[PDB]
Amino acid sequence: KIIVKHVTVIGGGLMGAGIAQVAAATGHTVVLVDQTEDILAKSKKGIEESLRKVAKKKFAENPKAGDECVEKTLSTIATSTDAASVVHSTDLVVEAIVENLKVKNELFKRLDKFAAEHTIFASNTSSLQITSIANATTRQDRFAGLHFFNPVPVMKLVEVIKTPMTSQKTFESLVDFSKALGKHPVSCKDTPGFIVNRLLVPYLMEAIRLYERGDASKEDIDTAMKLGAGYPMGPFELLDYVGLDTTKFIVDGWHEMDAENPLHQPSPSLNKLVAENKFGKKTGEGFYKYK
Amino acid sequence: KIIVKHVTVIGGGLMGAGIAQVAAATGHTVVLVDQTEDILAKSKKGIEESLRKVAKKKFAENPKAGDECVEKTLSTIATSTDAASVVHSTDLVVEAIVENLKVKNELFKRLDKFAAEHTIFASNTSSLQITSIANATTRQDRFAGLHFFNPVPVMKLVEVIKTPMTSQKTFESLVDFSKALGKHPVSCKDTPGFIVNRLLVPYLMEAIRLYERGDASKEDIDTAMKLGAGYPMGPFELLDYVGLDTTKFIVDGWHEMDAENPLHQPSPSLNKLVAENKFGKKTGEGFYKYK
Repeated sequence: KIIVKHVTVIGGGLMGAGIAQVAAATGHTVVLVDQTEDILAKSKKGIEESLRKVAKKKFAENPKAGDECVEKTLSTIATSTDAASVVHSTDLVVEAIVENLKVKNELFKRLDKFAAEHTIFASNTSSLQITSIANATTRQDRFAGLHFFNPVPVMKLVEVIKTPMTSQKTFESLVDFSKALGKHPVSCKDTPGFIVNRLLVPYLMEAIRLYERGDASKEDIDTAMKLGAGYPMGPFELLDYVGLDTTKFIVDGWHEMDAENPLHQPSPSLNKLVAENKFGKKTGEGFYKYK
Repeated sequence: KIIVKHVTVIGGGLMGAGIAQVAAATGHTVVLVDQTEDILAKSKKGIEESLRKVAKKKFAENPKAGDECVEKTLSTIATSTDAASVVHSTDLVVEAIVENLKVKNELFKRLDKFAAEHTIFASNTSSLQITSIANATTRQDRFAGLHFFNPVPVMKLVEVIKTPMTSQKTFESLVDFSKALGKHPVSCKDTPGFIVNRLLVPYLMEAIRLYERGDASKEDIDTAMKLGAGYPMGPFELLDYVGLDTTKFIVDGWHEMDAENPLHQPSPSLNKLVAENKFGKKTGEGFYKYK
């Protein structure tokens, strides 16, 4: 077995920054990648703040212990603008960039040329088939899905997605990496939505439709699911939380691939809010208004 | 206004006994009705057992008061095998008997004739349209749905279902009664599944279909929804908890009412388990095995 030690995370966004943070907090050597030195300086800054925040809470009685912790983690996170320049010596590539098939494929097709033989490639995509991306390389046996959830440093789940090509060796290594990250890996075929989103998102849509249909208010629907089902957040609160634009995007993809399917039918209320640029807590307003 | 004080609960079952227990515990006068004295004696005994389990904890420092509290609450619950003789002057009738439109309609058609003028009629049905029972009487303005959740004495939620004929006065009276019960009422029209089941059940079926499709194991699916969505129980753990037969029965109802909708398509796996009488925890086995 080849133990994942060096990880190259591509994408300075919220997801990739958190993936890097957790990988580094658990002793992995990390290289975060994005287009500009400024974008990277900012991403790594978000990580620093997150770490100090977790520090002033873990070592709330010993600031020095906290500084050392933060420092030790932040030091094992390097940054580069061209991933091709570091994958020749990396054990794992975790991609978390724009949800565009062409862009992702161009990325992996090139990295395939630089990455060492044993290097494994994984995408954190929520809206594309892992296979579609794997076939942009001739390393499909070492390519798979590694799907995290926001906030990455907190959510313990990680879906390890195997395509009909991924090798058992690649899978196991990713299962071990997940555990090494302090996460709990689960397995799912390379089908749309995998497990979590496949069961969560359609439900959220139903909540929206029941509301649009006028059967009940958003407030009661949230109250109903929190008190009646024990959910941390009612569906509308959660929609605003995960992003209305993010939600609409995933569902549009499922709808495009299967229009006759009523479960992916667009929502006038969802589309309207996204068109009015009300993405939820991201913009201070979605179904509900925020401070 | 119409302040509910005397309540007639029809159905010695788990739910009915729970409604009776909570109404009595909150200072309402209660009459629990069922078919035989043996049934009643049993149901009332369960209530006492549940009431005592609670007291031993809350009144540990003063067992005297605890016993008094349990006794007071018990004496406030009466029993009868003749609903017609009880409803002559009761304020509210909460029906929680067998999920069968015929039986329910005979009971109400009968009670409508013996009940006082102001008396309100309500059903705790999960598998039937409230309107399909209210018409079995000529008191539709005082007929509505009052949907509770097991364990009734614990679950603070209650859905108040107002049909197109239901009075605003009846609705409000039911809303105040719910608060008087120490519950939190939410409103919803008389549509299948109301709020909670409408959004919960179909999701549970989707988890089953995902598993039957061979996409993931039950174990990973439950882990995914708990760690990934923060749910108290995984979908299969919850199916066993709420009863596989109970679930199947409701889905069959929705399926027959509209065999076109994909969400209500029968599950071969669900049907099999029900067939071989494996309804979940209330049987020691369903998707998982217990004790």
